[PDB]
Amino acid sequence: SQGVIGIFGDYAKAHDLAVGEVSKLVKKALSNEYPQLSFRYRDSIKKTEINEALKKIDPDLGGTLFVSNSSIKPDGGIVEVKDDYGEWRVVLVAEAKHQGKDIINIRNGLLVGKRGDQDLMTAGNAIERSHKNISEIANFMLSESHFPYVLFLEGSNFLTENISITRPDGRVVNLEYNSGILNRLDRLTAANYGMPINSNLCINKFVNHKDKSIMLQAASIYTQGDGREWDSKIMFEIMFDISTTSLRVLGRDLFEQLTSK
Amino acid sequence: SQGVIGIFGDYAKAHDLAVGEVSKLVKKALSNEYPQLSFRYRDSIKKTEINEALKKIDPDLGGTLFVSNSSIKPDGGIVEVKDDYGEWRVVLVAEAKHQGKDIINIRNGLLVGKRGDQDLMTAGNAIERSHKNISEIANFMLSESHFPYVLFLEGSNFLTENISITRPDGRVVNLEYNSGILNRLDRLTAANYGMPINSNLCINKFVNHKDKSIMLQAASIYTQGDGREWDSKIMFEIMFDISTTSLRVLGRDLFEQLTSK
DNA sequence: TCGCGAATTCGCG
DNA sequence: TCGCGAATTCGCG
Repeated sequence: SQGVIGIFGDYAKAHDLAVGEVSKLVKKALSNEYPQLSFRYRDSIKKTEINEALKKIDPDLGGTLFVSNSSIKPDGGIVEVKDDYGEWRVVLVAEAKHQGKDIINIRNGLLVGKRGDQDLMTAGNAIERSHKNISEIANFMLSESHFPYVLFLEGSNFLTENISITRPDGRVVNLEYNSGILNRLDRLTAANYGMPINSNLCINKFVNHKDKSIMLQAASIYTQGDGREWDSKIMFEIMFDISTTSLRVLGRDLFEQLTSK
Repeated sequence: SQGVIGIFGDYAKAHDLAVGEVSKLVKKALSNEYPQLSFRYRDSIKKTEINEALKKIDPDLGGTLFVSNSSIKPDGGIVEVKDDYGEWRVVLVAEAKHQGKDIINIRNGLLVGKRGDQDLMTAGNAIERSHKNISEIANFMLSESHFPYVLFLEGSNFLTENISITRPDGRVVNLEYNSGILNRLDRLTAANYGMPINSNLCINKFVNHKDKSIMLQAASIYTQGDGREWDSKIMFEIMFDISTTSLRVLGRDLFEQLTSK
C-alpha cells in the first residue's frame, strides 16, 4: 500500500507468483524506487564464489572444493545491488519450503500410516536441510553487517495456532499447534537464535560474553501458521522490507551513486 | 597407542563400537586420565536447555519454543565436564551419518534407476540435515571458546579418492571422487567455513573485517574417503583428541579441581 | 503417549 | 552430460 509497493503487491497476488518470481518483482520495485542504483537477480551462486568471499575474510577459510562446479540454488534466488566500488552486495535471498500434508489428507478423508488408520502423519525432518543454505549464505556474507535471508514455511508441520479440519463424512479433526506430533518449527529456530519468528532480522546483532563482541547472522523465518498457502502479496511486502533494510545497512557504500545522477 | 589410549582404542576396535558407545568410551578414558575431574555422558539436550544458554548471552535470544518438550539427540551423544563453578561444560558432541549405497549395489551387481539400468544412483541431499544439530550446539555453546562437534561421514557419497568396485560378473566400475554424480562433501563444508576436513577444529577462530573480531564455530568433519566403514579405534582417537582439546580451552576453569585432591 | 531421527529415489534443467 | 533440490514414510524407544 506504500505507493508503488501497493501496486506491485496486487500484481503478485493477481498472479499467485512463486517465491522466485516474487524476488524478481522485488528487484523491479527496487529499481523503480532507486533509479540511480543497479540491481540484479541471480538464481544461483557457485561454491567457488563462496570460497573466494571466505578467503577475503581469512586465508585459511574456503579452502575445500570437491566437485569443482558445485553450487547452491535457493528456490527464491538472490537479489543484489552494485555498490560505489563496483562490487555486488546481497540485499535478499529467499527460500520457501513445504512439509505436512495432513490438512489435505483430512479434507480428503484419507487415513494414513502403515495400517492406514491414522488421521495424522507423524511429521518428518527433511525441513532440517534448510540450515545448509542459510549457513552457505552466512559464510558468503561474513563480511556484511546484514543477513537478508528469508525462509517461508507452509504446511501442517508449521502451525502457530490450533485449527480444525472437517472430513468428507463430516468428522472434524482438531489440530493442536503445540503438538510434537506435527510441529517442526523448533527444527528451524536455531537459524535465528530463538529470536522472534515472522520478523525482519536482517540487521545483524552483536553480543559478548568475555570481551568477545561476536556477530550473529539470524535468518528471518516466516510461517503461514494456520496451515493455509502463502499470499504472494504479503511475501512481496516481507521481501521488499528485508531488501530495503539491506540497502539501509549498505548505505555508506551507496552514497556516491545516489549523488551522481 | 598413547598409553591407555592405545588400550581403550583396541577395545573399541574389538567391539566395532557405534559412535555413541565410543563417546561413552571417551568419557571413561577421560575419567581415567583426569581422576580429579568429573565427566558425564548424555544422549540428549532439551530445547529449553539451549534456550536458557542463549538467554544468558542476550535476553532477546532463545525466546521461541513451540513444542515444550522439544529436543535434539546427536547419535553420538554428548560428553561434559564439571567446572570449578559446578557448571557442566561440553567437551564433545559426536555424530555419524551415512549416504550412498553404490559400493554395495555394484558388489551385488544390482542395477538402479527408474529403468534399473544404472550402475550409480544420483546422490541425494538428506545429509544437509546435519547442519541443524551443528547450529543447535553452536548456539548452546555460544559463550564457549571451543566447539567440539565432530561429524563422521561414511558412504559412496563422501569419497576423497577414486576407487574401483568389481561386479559379480567381473565388470569393474570406476568411481571418480570429484564427480558431482555422487560427491556430497561440498554439502557439508559450510559447517567448518571451508577449513580442512579430517582435522580437529575445536579451537574457535576469531576473524575481522571492520573492527569486528567475530568468532567462528567450525565443526570437525571427518570422512572415510575410500567408501569403507569407519574403524572404531580411529574414531575413538579422533574423539579423545577433540575432547582433550576442549579441556585445554576450559583449563582456566578446571584449575581448582585439579589442585584440591 | 510423543517427538527425533534415517537417508532415500528420482524430478528437473 | 551433471549436480541441486523435493520432502516423504515410518523406525524407534
